[PDB]
Amino acid sequence: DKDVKYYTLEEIQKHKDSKSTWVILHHKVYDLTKFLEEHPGGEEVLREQAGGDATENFEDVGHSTDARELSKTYIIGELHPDDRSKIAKPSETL
Repeated sequence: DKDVKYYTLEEIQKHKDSKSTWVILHHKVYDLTKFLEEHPGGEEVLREQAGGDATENFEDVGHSTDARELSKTYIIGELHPDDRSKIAKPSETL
């Protein structure tokens, strides 16, 4: 009973205060404003992203016992297709 709600890039970037913010993860939006105070133990959560090539080290371990990735119960919607390079030309993609 849920529908993916796409959010423009201006709305995902406008949220840059310090706590209430979201994070992209392979074409997707993660409203993790509560994740900051939901699992106190992993620092890479909403932190590992200084490079800017691909969010792969967003989370490894530190949940229950062998959780693959908590990234799933904190998503709000997906990324608008108007920004996804797949309409006129590829440019970034090849």
